[PDB]
Amino acid sequence: EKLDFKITGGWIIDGTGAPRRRADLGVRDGRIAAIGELGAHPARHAWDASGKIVAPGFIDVHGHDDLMFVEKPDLRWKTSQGITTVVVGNCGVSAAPAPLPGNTAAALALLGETPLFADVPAYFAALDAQRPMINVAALVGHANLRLAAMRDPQAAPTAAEQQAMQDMLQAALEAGAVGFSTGLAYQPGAVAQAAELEGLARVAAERRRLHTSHIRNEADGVEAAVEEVLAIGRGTGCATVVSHHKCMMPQNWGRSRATLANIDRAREQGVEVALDIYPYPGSSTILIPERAETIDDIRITWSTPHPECSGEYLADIAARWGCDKTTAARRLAPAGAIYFAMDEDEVKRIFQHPCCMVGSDGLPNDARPHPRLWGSFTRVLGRYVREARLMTLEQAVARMTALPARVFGFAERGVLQPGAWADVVVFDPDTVADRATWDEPTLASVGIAGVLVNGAEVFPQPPADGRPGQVLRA
Ligand SMILES: CP(=O)(O)N[C@H](CCC(=O)O)C(=O)O
Ligand SMILES: [Zn+2]
Ligand SMILES: [Zn+2]
Repeated sequence: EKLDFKITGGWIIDGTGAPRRRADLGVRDGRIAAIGELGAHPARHAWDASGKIVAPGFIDVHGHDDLMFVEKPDLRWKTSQGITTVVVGNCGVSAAPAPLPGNTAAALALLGETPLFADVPAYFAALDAQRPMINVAALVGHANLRLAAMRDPQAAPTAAEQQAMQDMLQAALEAGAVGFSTGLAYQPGAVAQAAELEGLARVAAERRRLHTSHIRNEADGVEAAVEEVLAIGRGTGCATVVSHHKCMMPQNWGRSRATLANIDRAREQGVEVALDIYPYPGSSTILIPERAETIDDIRITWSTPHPECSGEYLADIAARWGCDKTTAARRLAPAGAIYFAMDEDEVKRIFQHPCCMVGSDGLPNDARPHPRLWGSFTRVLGRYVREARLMTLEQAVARMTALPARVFGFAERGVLQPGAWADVVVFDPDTVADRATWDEPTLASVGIAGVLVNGAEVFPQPPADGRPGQVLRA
């Protein structure tokens, strides 16, 4: 039978870590039909990958694009960097379930202004009706759970409220969620104690689902914070992921030696533990006034009362207004910012850990976003692999494909093998690179030649109508 698509003349890096090999790839009915010599095989569509690498589409394990499938459906910031699948609902905040009327959280604003969904089934129904550009897997946020179950989300939960959150989690998992996420460094999640988190972890563990976590503190208390979530995994057996692992502030640079060692002790004991990073020494989230006097070069990404301040340094704003930086930050609220507080050499060492995946952590709603939104994966390929030689291209591709699929349980994805879904990316290994900078954070990558999602082209030319992305129901 005629192939729907064929990619010939290139070198395949299938995600297994095996050395690249010269071979063609054929696609039929959304899946990889064959791999080998297809030069003379008839195909409806054909791509010449001569001089390029043909690999599995990249899986962004740390997305916050929950509401973008309806707000900004193009998802060009993903496809332009080779991403074919994204895991949303991270750091305790997700599209569903909806908070109780009146209950809110600063971190939720980062997802966008679209009213949140009632529950996971409602969210997935919306995605089924308006198919996403790329595949979407979803985690349920602990913040959402607390905001949906507690009339006072700043209190300790009653036995009934704890059970309510567990029941909501169970429902979400039955609906297809891949697990739940926590944002322990943010309200209301920070209020949670071990019993509350372990209770939710037991529900996920029972169904072989995940607990991805933005730990309690990533600065002075980073080691204890890692220990806290590892203790949960150890005691419940729940597969765990340490989100955007890092060490903030000069006095904490180098502590990854200790945190990674603890992570190793945990996985040696049988607990499934992984982590992810974005390739930059600056973080980005809501503007936190308490940081105004401890971190220099805080750059505003957005501000509701002062939208003219996006892209400006807090110090320059405060100087102009004639007030101290803390006062200026309070006047900018609600707002978001970028914090340059990590050691890039350490970021690289963390990425080298065998269980580290790539998570862009892009904030698509930001007026002047952190460039990781558009350049994370290509920065890894161009700067971490080609420029720094932190690992081979074959190893890096595995971290972006097969590893994520294994950690999140995505059957028939993350690898180029017959029968698997045809999520494919074709790129030039010598030119692939990010172009997004701190000043111009939305510049598209170079070196990405084409991207297929379930066998359909999404890059460089997006589909005219219905998009190829699928909801990855666990
Ligand atoms: C929305 P988020 O929780 O994924 N952003 C974190 C903030 C880390 C920090 O500065 O506390 C980051 O950029 O790593
Ligand atoms: Zn986070
Ligand atoms: Zn996040």
